[PDB]
Amino acid sequence: MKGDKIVIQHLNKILGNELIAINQYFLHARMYEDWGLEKLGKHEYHESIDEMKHADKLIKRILFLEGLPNLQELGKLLIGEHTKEMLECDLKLEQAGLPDLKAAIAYCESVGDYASRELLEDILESEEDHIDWLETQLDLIDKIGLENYLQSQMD
Amino acid sequence: MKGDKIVIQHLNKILGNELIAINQYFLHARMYEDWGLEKLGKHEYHESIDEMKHADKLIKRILFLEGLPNLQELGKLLIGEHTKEMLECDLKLEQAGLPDLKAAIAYCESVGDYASRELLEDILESEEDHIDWLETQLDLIDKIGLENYLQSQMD
Amino acid sequence: MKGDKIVIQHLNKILGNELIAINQYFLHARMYEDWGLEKLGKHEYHESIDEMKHADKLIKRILFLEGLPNLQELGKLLIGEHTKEMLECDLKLEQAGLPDLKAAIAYCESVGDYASRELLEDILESEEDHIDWLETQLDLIDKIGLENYLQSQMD
Amino acid sequence: MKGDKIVIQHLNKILGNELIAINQYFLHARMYEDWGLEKLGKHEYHESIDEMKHADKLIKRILFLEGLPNLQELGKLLIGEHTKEMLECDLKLEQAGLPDLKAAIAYCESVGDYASRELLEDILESEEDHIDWLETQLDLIDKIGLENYLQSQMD
Amino acid sequence: MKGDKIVIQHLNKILGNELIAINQYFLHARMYEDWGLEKLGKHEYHESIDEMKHADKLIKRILFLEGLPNLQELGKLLIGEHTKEMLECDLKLEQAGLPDLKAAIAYCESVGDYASRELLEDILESEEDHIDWLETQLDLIDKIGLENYLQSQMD
Amino acid sequence: MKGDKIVIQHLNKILGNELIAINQYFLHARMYEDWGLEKLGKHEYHESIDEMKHADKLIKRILFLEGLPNLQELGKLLIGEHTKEMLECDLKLEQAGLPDLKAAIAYCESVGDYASRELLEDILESEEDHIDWLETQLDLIDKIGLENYLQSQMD
Amino acid sequence: MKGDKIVIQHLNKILGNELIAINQYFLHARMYEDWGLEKLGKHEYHESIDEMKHADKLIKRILFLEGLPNLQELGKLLIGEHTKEMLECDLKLEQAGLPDLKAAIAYCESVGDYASRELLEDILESEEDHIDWLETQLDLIDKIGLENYLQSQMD
Ligand code: HEM
Ligand code: HEM
Ligand code: HEM
Ligand SMILES: [Ba+2]
Ligand SMILES: [Ba+2]
Ligand SMILES: [Fe+2]
Ligand SMILES: [Fe+2]
Ligand SMILES: [Fe+2]
Ligand SMILES: [Fe+2]
Ligand SMILES: [Fe+2]
Ligand SMILES: [Fe+2]
Ligand SMILES: [Fe+2]
Ligand SMILES: [Fe+2]
Ligand SMILES: [Fe+2]
Ligand SMILES: [Fe+2]
Ligand SMILES: [Fe+2]
Ligand SMILES: [Fe+2]
Ligand SMILES: [Fe+2]
Ligand SMILES: [Fe+2]
Ligand SMILES: [Mg+2]
Ligand SMILES: [Mg+2]
Ligand SMILES: [Mg+2]
Ligand SMILES: [Mg+2]
Ligand SMILES: [Mg+2]
Ligand SMILES: [Mg+2]
Ligand SMILES: [Mg+2]
Ligand SMILES: [Mg+2]
Repeated sequence: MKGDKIVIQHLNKILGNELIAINQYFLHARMYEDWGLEKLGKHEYHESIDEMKHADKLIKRILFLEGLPNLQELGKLLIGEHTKEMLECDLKLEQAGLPDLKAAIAYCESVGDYASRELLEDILESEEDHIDWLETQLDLIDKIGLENYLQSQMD
Repeated sequence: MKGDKIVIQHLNKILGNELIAINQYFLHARMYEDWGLEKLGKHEYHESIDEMKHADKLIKRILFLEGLPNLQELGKLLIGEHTKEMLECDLKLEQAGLPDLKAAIAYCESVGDYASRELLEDILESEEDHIDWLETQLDLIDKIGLENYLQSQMD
Repeated sequence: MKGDKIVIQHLNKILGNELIAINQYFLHARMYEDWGLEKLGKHEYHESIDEMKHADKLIKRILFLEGLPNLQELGKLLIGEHTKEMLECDLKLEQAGLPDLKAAIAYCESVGDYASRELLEDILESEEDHIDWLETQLDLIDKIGLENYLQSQMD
Repeated sequence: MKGDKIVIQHLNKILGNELIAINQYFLHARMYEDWGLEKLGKHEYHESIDEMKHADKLIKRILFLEGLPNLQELGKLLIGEHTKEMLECDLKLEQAGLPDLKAAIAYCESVGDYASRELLEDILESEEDHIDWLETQLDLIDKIGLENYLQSQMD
Repeated sequence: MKGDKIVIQHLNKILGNELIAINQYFLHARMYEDWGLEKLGKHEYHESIDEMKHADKLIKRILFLEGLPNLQELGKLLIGEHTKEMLECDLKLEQAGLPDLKAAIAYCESVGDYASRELLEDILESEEDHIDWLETQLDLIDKIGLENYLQSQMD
Repeated sequence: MKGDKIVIQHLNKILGNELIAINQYFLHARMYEDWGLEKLGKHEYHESIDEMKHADKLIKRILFLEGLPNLQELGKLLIGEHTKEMLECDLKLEQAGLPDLKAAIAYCESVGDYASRELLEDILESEEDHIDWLETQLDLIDKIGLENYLQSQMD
Repeated sequence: MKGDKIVIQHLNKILGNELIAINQYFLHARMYEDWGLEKLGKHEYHESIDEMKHADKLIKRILFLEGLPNLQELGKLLIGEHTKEMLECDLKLEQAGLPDLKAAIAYCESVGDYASRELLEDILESEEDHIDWLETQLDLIDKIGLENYLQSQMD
């Protein structure tokens, strides 16, 4: 079914943001794994597998709405050379992306593409959870110390 | 443990080839799914998960050899439009990659990084498998007819 | 137990044909499988295994009758190039051996070697079995057409 | 996938050797069985099935590399008259082919067919395995005597 | 089976390094146990068992090649007095053995002893895992501090 | 807890003897195995493991008594060339270590180190069972003949 | 059965020491528990129970030897006020009773009361494991710090 062009452009933009997350979180996940921070590694890993599920959902919707997914563009990954920075970089990434989600939800309501809106609402919820988890880690580092925080991420 | 700089470069080159296959195969997978070719989609989908595992393997090896993974470059993507073309694009891509796998296996051999060579031999063996399956599909199309072939990919 | 010289001669002769069937059917089975025709592959494979059990039986009986098995000579194999032909070559081999069995069974009767006859008797039943399936495949090709037939042999 | 011509020639040579093993070990196994040496017949029988597995693997690789199997030619066949000689002939056959596998591995390596090398790599480790058991049986005969060795092979 | 003379030497060179590893890790393991560092002790132990298995594989190989294993010469152990030093001695030990392994592997290639090579590749692959773990432990000590690292090493 | 200087000395003396048994018995075990004497190989193997467990106990006792385990010094191994000689070598080794054990037990008694004495008593009993087993095998050889004894040690 | 007057005396002496351990360890155990150091409280508790079982054995041996168990006299308990002091108090207590046990074992030996000696040996071993545990905790405190040690003793 021919969907709304602008909706598809919005959907293709969010898709591109998830691609960034996918790659970034997977790299950080292995960087933790490689450092002995197994706990952190697993969480970063699962976050990665979720962005993959998110991208997948958008891909399917874009295809249904008869448009062509953009799996070609890859944005600026924000890596990070150590835990505190990697946490920040990930939070940063999750935030620069919230505005897009909300704008597109707003646009979907205006044109009456409610089904695409529901899809975006769900993705939005997951993003607010990951941000909650990130702010939490960062705060924890402040309360117990980096050495303590890292010690507790080993197993 | 710092590894050979040229080995790490070869590793990163191959990582890039794989990243492309991941994206390409996942899009082709969801496209077949969107068209009703359930069988074809499922297979393409699994090929996608494998390329992802191969990527994860190279990343982990690179990280151990103390180099930086490049999950930032994303080369061209041979998209399909229709089935026969998608099979051809996929095969063509697994083939443009072989020369690279073999160049690196030989290089690793000359520098005595046997563990890296083994990693590459497994990935190699797995690729000659995909090419095998792919060729078979193209030959089947010409033996039974595209219409019959598509009919067989539905359930 | 010393066996009738001519009987062992017949026994060694049929054993020869069986060794040809083995190799020929095994080659067609991998050819079918290489082409993605799994259905033909399995059946050919099994009939190959069957021929192997026939040969084993001939070898044991010959050895008991105190003669030397001839597993050295290998007759000309009839390797087909395409399904329709491969099916016909297998039928020809099966019918060029029927003469032989019947002649050998008749011989055992006239010389009192009833045990050997019972052994050939059962190989004979099994051989007309392969022929029945083979003829049926060729007729099936004529009714539904080669393309549909091959489509049926894929999974 | 068009494979290397010389590689295909090597594969066909290794195949002709195995086809001989298969037949030789099968006749010795049935001979042992016939003589009442169960334990010995059972082992030859498995080696027999093992050579069959190697040939199957060589065949599959050849068809994939788009070459033409060579079942048709059956090389010489060393048949022993008694246990001691049957053990030696079997040992001579393995050791006569070992060089063939080593030359093939070197060739595959030189032309970049690492998959074929690994495939042969495994058949080589298995052929050295058969040899060790053969050497041992001969050595066991010298330490305990022929009559004792045979009595131990009855069950 | 007569093995290459120089290959046997290489195998014994390596067997000699493993014997050293066996003794050093076992002692270190029981020292950690004796201090209440159960986690570290348990891990040192398994690495000690691994080296024992490697030694076993080497011995078996040497015997098959008809050489005489050398369990008489035992080189200089590197005993530590405290955790950090012990970690460093294991690391040093492991790093002094890699060049030997790689040299042996390259020689087996040149003489065509591929089975021995495959054996040495596996051991090599395992030695790198241990080295990775060791390095990681040392980095963990700096990131979180010795007091924390050791506390995490208690049962 | 600080131990007696002389006690620790005796313990190391006995540990030095047990390290010789470990290597000798393990090598003899793999030699029987290579020769096809599974029964015998299996028994040597366990006696080898047994000595490993003994050494482990000595190691622990020593660290607890605050002494330094000596794994560095390795005495001369008595390796055989044929079964009868290999049995006499193990036996001779066991007999040489018998007086050292009783001397240590005696000393431990004279200084009130009953726990160390207890440990030593249990090891002494184990060593005495091994000696019985070795003496028995040598008698069996005399009663039934080397040929028969060796035939019995196969499966 | 009438026992030796002096043996019964030694037994009561050791029973007198064990009754002190019982009370001290039980009190220390409940003090750790009240402070929230479950791990530590649990260990003290079992050592307390252990001493109770020891006293029980001494009681029985004594009645059998026809002597009167002395439960009336209770020596001075060494109660601590903080963990480090509590560990040093238990340790000091164990060290004070070590010479009494060896003295008794010695006497039992000199009069042929081997059964009493046997019992005393087993208790001596248990007391020696406790001493090892206490020495270990004190070393751990030195290596990781009181803060960390105490954090580890919570859950
Ligand atoms: C184009 C972007 C991608 C998409 C749409 C995608 C999608 C998926 C999906 C749908 C799954 C299965 C999830 C499940 O079973 O719940 C998956 C798994 C996985 N992906 Fe990706 N992925 C992408 C990129 C990547 C990349 C770049 C890597 C590696 C660097 C990667 C590594 C993995 C791994 C390791 C798994 C787990 C496989 C397993 O179950 O063993 N993916 N992905
Ligand atoms: C000299 C002629 C041969 C004889 C007498 C023979 C005999 C046998 C027998 C008795 C079995 C076991 C069947 C069962 O119990 O299911 C067997 C299995 C088999 N044979 Fe042969 N065979 C011969 C030649 C070959 C050849 C030329 C090939 C081709 C590579 C081959 C491939 C196989 C395979 C793949 C199996 C299956 C083994 C398994 O079940 O794991 N054979 N053969
Ligand atoms: C240097 C002194 C050694 C000590 C203290 C020692 C100690 C041990 C211990 C405690 C075990 C575990 C036993 C059990 O599970 O009950 C073991 C297993 C073993 N050891 Fe040793 N060992 C020593 C030397 C050796 C040597 C020189 C070899 C020869 C290659 C060897 C080969 C083995 C093998 C093959 C196992 C069995 C591993 C398994 O399959 O679990 N050990 N050793
Ligand atoms: Ba802490
Ligand atoms: Ba149809
Ligand atoms: Fe997302
Ligand atoms: Fe997210
Ligand atoms: Fe791949
Ligand atoms: Fe692939
Ligand atoms: Fe047949
Ligand atoms: Fe047939
Ligand atoms: Fe083979
Ligand atoms: Fe073989
Ligand atoms: Fe090792
Ligand atoms: Fe190692
Ligand atoms: Fe021992
Ligand atoms: Fe012993
Ligand atoms: Fe007690
Ligand atoms: Fe106690
Ligand atoms: Mg549609
Ligand atoms: Mg690292
Ligand atoms: Mg007979
Ligand atoms: Mg093909
Ligand atoms: Mg041998
Ligand atoms: Mg030092
Ligand atoms: Mg201590
Ligand atoms: Mg009474």
